[PDB]
Amino acid sequence: NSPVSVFGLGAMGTALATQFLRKGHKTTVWNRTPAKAQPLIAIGASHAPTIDSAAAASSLLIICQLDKASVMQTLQQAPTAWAAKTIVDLTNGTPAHARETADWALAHGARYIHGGIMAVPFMIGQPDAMILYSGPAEVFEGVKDTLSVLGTNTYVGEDVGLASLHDLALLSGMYGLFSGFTHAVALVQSANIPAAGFVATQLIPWLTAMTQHLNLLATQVDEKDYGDGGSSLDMQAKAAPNILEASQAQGVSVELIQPIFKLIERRVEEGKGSEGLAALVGMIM
Amino acid sequence: ANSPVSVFGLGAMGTALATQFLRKGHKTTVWNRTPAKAQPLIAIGASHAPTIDSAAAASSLLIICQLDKASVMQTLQQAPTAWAAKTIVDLTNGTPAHARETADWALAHGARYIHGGIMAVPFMIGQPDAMILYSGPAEVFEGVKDTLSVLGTNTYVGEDVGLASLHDLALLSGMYGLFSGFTHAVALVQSANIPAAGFVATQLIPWLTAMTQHLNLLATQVDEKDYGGGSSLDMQAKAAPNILEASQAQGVSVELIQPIFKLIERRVEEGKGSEGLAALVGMIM
Ligand SMILES: NC(=O)[C@H]1C=CCN([C@@H]2O[C@H](COP(=O)(O)OP(=O)(O)OC[C@H]3O[C@@H](n4cnc5c(N)ncnc54)[C@H](OP(=O)(O)O)[C@@H]3O)[C@@H](O)[C@H]2O)C1
Repeated sequence: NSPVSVFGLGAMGTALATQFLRKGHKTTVWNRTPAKAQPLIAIGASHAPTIDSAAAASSLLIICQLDKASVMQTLQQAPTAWAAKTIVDLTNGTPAHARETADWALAHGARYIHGGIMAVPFMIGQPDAMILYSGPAEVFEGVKDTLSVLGTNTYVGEDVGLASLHDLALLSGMYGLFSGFTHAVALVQSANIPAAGFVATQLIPWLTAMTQHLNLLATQVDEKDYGDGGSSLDMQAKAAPNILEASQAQGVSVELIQPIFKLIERRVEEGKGSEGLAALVGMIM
Repeated sequence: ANSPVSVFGLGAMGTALATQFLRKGHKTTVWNRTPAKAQPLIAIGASHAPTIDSAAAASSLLIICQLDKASVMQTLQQAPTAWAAKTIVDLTNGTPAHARETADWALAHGARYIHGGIMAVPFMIGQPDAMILYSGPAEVFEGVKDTLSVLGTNTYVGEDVGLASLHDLALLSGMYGLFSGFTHAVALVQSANIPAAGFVATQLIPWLTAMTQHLNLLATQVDEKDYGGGSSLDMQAKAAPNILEASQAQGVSVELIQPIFKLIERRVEEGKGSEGLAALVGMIM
């Protein structure tokens, strides 16, 4: 099957190479440090001794390194190696990082798309694994069938920085969820209530219900029509002080939840207490 | 001809409660400070009480769903002889202390008293995924739980009359985390003119659903006071600058998510970067 090369053999790059081998692709691997190659040599990979050698083995080149700086250090070490190849860069970073990297690649005669892996290394290979892609549509089309070995492809558009924007937005969502878990569990723990049962039987079911409610809020964001949905900001601005006061009586810091309470209060002070929660998005933009 | 009930407060939530009692065949008497809000309920079979006194005299099970504890006290103190030998079920949002203060007054005026927390928005009332928490004397709860089971799934959480409110405010803080995450993520995609609806339905919800299951493992680690490799705080502390920098380039404020990033960084500086997210709970206690 179609050869592939993988540059960077940390946790995610190891899993990517492993899955290409499992599906029968001739897989060439490279890493700054040689030791991380050995688990992949053990299951049939070729270890390339140089960046040049890895680039010559395949026309599809996958880069999965620490950061954009490291990607640039790899590219600049063999600047004639990239011509007429397709580079698929799965290295985490900002939208700007992806645009800057694409500029260099184009100037050196390569084709370039950026991807964001929304998945833990163990999930690689499963349909559960969402991988976002951005950059020129024709470049993606030319390699998507091979890339579909790693997970479910989701192309998100032409601007090569979009996959990173989507990735970082999803991670922001997760950091909010974790903020809520932390505050809720601290409050019950302050009254010597075990965390396990509370989370399994009360917090997860409640978060599941409100996670579905997010589709209503998203519709209201698009329509710029911030109806209350039966839960007005005026009413919420009376429950939030109670959450703060009980937290303080229990000795629990309010640092993780006070920001959104100040937003809710600001909207009431603008005269729009009869709206609902979809109004907050525009306030931080 | 089912067991009579009285409902005090006909805002969005109180309207839904009264509606459900009528739908299930109960003689339902209703009262509101602003009397016009009774008319949609008279239209579906309710009796409108002209006074607090008359609403209290119509039933033995008396439900109050107004705004805050101050409002409940204003209602109680207007007819101090009306409450004797009744069961008051107070579903009005407040702190644990508010529930204890209210119960003291009720007991002194010859009433029985339970406090509850409605974990549902109005349209959810009557469906299986509506959870209502209850606390106070177990025999008082026993006397009315079958009637109350019309609103949702009863969850008794103990005898201290303040416990339902502690549980309620903890679950609400969980939800405000989730909503902080939605708000930041949708602002990021909206800053690049991406519709909220498709992103939320096909990318954000499935991601949040996966990460929600991970919360069981974190809760176990909280109980065992044993945190963690896994996803070490050290790695998380590498995603955060990418999210902050991309937010700044897009003109999106970081006020909703910066707190958790600062907590994480404090734990790394204590020498415990190899621990996991469950360590955060103890830090805010
Ligand atoms: N909606 C949701 O998503 C629910 C989520 C879980 C439960 N949650 C709680 O349940 C109650 C009622 O909420 P609702 O949305 O109905 O509030 P409003 O629509 O603003 O109605 C407030 C009511 O409180 C009364 N209220 C307000 N102040 C008073 C006083 N002082 N005395 C008596 N009654 C009072 C007011 O009477 P009014 O219509 O303004 O005349 C209304 O009947 C409140 O404590 C909420 O925190 C709500």
